[PDB]
Amino acid sequence: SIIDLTKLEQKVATMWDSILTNSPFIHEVLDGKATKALYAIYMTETYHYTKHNAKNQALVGIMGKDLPGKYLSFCFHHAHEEAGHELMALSDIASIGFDREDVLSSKPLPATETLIAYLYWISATGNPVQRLGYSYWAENVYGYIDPVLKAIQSTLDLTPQSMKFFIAHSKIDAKHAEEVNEMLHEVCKTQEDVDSVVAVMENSLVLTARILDDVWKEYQLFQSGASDRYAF
Amino acid sequence: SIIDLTKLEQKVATMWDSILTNSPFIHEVLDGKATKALYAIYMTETYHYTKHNAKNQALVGIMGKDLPGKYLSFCFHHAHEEAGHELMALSDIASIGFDREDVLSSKPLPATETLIAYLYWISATGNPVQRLGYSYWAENVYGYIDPVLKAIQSTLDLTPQSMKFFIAHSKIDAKHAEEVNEMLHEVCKTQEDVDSVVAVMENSLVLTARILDDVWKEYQLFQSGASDRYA
Amino acid sequence: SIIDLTKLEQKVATMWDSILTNSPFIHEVLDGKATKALYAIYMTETYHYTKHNAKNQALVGIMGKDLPGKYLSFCFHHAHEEAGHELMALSDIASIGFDREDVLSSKPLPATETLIAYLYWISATGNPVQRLGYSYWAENVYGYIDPVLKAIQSTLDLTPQSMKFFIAHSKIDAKHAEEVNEMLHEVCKTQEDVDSVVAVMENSLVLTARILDDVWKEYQLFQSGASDRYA
Amino acid sequence: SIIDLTKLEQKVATMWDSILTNSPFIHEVLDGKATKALYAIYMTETYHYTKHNAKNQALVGIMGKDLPGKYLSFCFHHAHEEAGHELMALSDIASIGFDREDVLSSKPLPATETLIAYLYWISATGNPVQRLGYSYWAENVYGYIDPVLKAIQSTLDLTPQSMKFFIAHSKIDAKHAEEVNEMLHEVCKTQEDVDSVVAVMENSLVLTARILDDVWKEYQLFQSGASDRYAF
Repeated sequence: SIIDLTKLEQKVATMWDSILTNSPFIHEVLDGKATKALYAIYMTETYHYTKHNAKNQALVGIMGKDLPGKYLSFCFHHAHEEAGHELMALSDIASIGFDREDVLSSKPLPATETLIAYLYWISATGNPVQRLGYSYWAENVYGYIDPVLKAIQSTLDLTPQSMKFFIAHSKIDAKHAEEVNEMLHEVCKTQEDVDSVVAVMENSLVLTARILDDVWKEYQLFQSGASDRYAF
Repeated sequence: SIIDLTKLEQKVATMWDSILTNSPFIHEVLDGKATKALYAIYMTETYHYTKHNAKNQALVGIMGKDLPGKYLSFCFHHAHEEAGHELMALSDIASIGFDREDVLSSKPLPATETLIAYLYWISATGNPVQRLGYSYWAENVYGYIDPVLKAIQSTLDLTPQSMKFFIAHSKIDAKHAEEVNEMLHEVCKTQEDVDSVVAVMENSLVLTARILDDVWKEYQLFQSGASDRYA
Repeated sequence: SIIDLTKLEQKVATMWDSILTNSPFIHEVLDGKATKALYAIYMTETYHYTKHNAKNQALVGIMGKDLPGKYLSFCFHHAHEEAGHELMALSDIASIGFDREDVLSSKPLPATETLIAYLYWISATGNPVQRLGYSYWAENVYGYIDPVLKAIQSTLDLTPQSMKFFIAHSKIDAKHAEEVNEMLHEVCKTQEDVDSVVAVMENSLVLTARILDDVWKEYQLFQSGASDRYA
Repeated sequence: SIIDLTKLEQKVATMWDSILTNSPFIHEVLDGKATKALYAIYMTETYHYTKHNAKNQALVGIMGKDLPGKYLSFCFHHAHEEAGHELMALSDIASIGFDREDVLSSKPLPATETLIAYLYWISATGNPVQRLGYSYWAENVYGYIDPVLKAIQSTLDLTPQSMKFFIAHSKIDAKHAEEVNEMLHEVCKTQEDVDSVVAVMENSLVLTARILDDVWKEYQLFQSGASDRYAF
């Protein structure tokens, strides 16, 4: 294999370190000061972008030219596996006493809309291998964010029922992680293939981090600033 | 359920009757006059449109707005099930002594390119339910074409190895027909939904029938003055 | 230049000869038997595919990779020139006493939907030069269909007001034919480029001819048992 | 008319104020310390996103459903007017002694790739009116960035020949600005139409500002850090 996954693992570990050290959202949570409203604001944006993942994954298989047989199957298989996953986030929001309808009628925050656009773009154009970079960190993510999830669970005294989105991830994503890694070794033939994977891995994570910044800004404005939300 | 599948079955039966009674290609086969070249020309075009089915099926799931949960799952599941199916046609061509490379480097015939265009268009636009009309006759075809298949097998003395495309996935095909029928009852809520399914069912079959015409024209030119083929 | 437009002109002339000699629609008109209903059914389908021409022309410019500068400009310029042209067909229908709303709420006939699908497909995929084949015959049609137009004008005693679609933009049409020819010499660098232009020219005209067949079938049903229309 | 352009003008003026006050790139220029390399790095990214503008403008006309007649014409007309505009940026780069080929073979910076994705997305989906928001600030832009352009012209002692991209803008964009404003009044029927225009105006400008940040980071790394560039 031409791809060195220890090198990608190293870049991902460096990026999370920065995100967790600099995000006020993450510090607020780890201090033990997360609230229902904060968790909802954040789960709402997760719902918004997650809603498009099956679709943009399937798009690689439609737009990609001369993909290896295994890669075309992979795209449709995983699109099928991801379909509806956003409902788990919407279920978690309902589990903490909020209205599913307020979420369904909401427009995504600008950072989230920006991530959504990026993911369709890199799925519809360029080196068809590149979306695997998103999947690479997206699937081996539980190992870095576990302390943040454990702190939210403690502060809001949540049960696995109000945390289904992150409970699916750490069970059948230890398999999906293995599947992504095997697919990466199969489809990466040149260094240009690897470079495109690294470029998408990096930017998709940079863009996902900006969502935390939008979530935090709207959370602060939430007390007075804007009529954007409903506290019950 | 608002859809009456016996009515759809009746329209399909009427259309096949016409196609089988009027296609010179079909009579040639039934007359016991099929040749390796004829089967290969035909399987090559099947290869060209089948190559796109997984892709246009997945496309309904991407372009359709507010699809029932079961239908979005259905689109991606079925795209996954169809992925690679064209390889079975390629394999049958190889099985009768021809080169897989001459197929891979060939351009589809005009009627085949026309069907491909149509199926992408009805998958990307309009009432998202409509592609199920294509699937309706397509998953339930073997019963009408069985005699044509049996005659090809006899003339060219073929084994199941040279006929994977039409009889490898027979148990799978029976399950897919049931799944399409169940999905049709599920997603058709208004008569406009049903009409869109019927329009696509009809036109996709009309366009598929034009492929037989192109195959026959090029076959007659094949034993003559069109060096478009190799044998 | 690598393209020989006299060769293209010869293939187009051969194809029209066939369409005009075999279409019952064309003979009906030439026999002096056109009616308002017949012209409206036909203009309604013209409206349906013309509605998409600006859009699929613009699409070549968006999907084409590394197009010569002049060709990208050409695609967007011509899309701009074509925008709204379907309104002229709508206007002609209104001019002979029918309701513009019955046209706007109608679904295209299957053959028309098939042409629309094909033109988007060849604009979105393949050799980006190929749509120019459609334009080639389409901008240079009036000379072959002139007698049919003249016969319609006589039977239904039409003025230029009821025939805007075919004779309002005549000076503009002559300039567009020249522009397509110049662009063809400019963008065709290899024989594969030329072949792709010829394939599209041929199939787009074959598919347009199928519209005449659908128009005739529905017209015969119109004075009978298809309440698909209003008169 | 339902849209109040003085309100949009006010939001744009507030955003530029922030961008110009906080961008190290902009301060570096206004101090009189811009260099050929800095101008090239920046013009290269302008080239990258400008290259797609005619295309994403034409896309609104292809994807938009039931657009007013004047709006469909507008989309194709303006796509035609924008076609090739990126060549002016590439011409400016050549005018200061750099190789056009180094630009053509370069991949856009992540912030630029992110803007490109966003613009196609908002052009292919949602309320078809919304891309006019990008055009709104894009066309009435010369009035805020004029001092930055005048400082670059002085430091690098440039003639109108090495500044064709920003010389086209301030002549036939006083017409385009008027055309956008007239089109906005024509196509905005509801407040939801206006809101979509405002949302795109804001995010497209936020995303364009991030390009300045990527340009600056790569410019600093340019002395030692990375082999990404060529100083001649």
